[PDB]
Parts: sequence; structure tokens; C-alpha cells
Amino acid sequence: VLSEGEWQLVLHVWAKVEADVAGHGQDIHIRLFKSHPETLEKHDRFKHLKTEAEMKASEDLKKHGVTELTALGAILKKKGHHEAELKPLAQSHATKHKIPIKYLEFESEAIIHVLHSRHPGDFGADAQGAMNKALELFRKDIAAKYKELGYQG
Ligand code: HEM
Repeated sequence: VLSEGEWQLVLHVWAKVEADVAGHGQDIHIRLFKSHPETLEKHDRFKHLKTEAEMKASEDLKKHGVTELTALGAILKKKGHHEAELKPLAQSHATKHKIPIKYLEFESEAIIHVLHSRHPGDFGADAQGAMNKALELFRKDIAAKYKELGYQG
């Protein structure tokens, strides 16, 4: 897992995310959908959003990003002790939304990208390493729950 100092770095940059959860989520989704377009195909109501401005103007997308980042922020604040709130997330992502773990990696890449774009002075190498470890732990643990529910990563 992570050292206490690594968790502290994670929670330090997450409080910066929390000054604008909506805007970070929008930037993350726009990056994700651009970098990895197959990901958009999993979102039936965002597919008509053909341009960056349409994506930013969509309150449905903006709310979706806050919902995702809120759940992730709560997980990160448990500092690895997150079985109770990983279970429902794996349940829906595995059996309803059908999201491969590789897509969770794509979204992690977008998260790290946006964190650096917005907070370069507060997202240096040690903090980046910490966040990747924290997101890697999240993905590892949800991948195991995917298998417990059946059907692989
Ligand atoms: C940091 C990783 C992610 C987190 C924490 C997260 C969290 C959530 C949460 C909390 C919800 C609402 C409750 C539920 O349906 O479970 C949700 C919905 C959803 N997520 Fe994720 N998500 C993540 C990644 C992804 C990715 C990468 C995809 C698609 C490539 C995705 C697709 C969806 C879809 C389709 C819904 C339903 C939206 C709706 O119909 O309103 N999620 N997610």
C-alpha cells in the first residue's frame, strides 16, 4: 500500500480538486473521450455531445463527473480501507455499465493529466507517484471484486 506521507500527498492535492469538482470532472471526461474514444461509447447520453463546448455546457455530463469524483474522493480518504465503498462501485461497473479495468486505467490517466494541468505547482513527482499508487490500489481492488462477481477485468 502507501506510506502515511504518501496518503497525505494524495489528500493534499485532492483538496485542490475539491475547490472545483465539476470543472475537474469536465476536463477529465473531455480528455478521456479524446484520448480513448471507445470510452465514449459506454455513455449513451453523451454521444451527441460533438464538440468541447457542447461537453462543457452539458449539465448531465457535469453532474456525472461530480458523482464519479465524489465517490473517488471518498475512497481515497479511506487510505486503502475501502472495501465497503468499492463493493457497490464494482457491482454497477461490472454488471450494468460493463466497464473494463483498462477503461479505469484510461480514466486514471486523464485524472493525472488534469491534476497536473491545473495544479503543476502542487503536483510534483512525489505527489504524482503517490496518486498513481493510490489509483493503482483502487484499480487492483476493484479488479478482484469484478472477478468475485464473475467476468474478468
Ligand atoms: C475513478 C473511476 C470511476 C468512478 C469512481 C466512477 C464512479 C461512478 C459512480 C459513483 C456512478 C453512479 C452510481 C453507479 O452507477 O455506480 C457511476 C456511474 C457510471 N459510470 Fe462510473 N466511475 C468511474 C469510471 C467510469 C468509466 C471509466 C466509465 C466509462 C468508460 C464509467 C461509466 C459510468 C456509467 C455509464 C455510469 C452511469 C451514468 C448514468 O447513466 O447516469 N465510469 N460511476
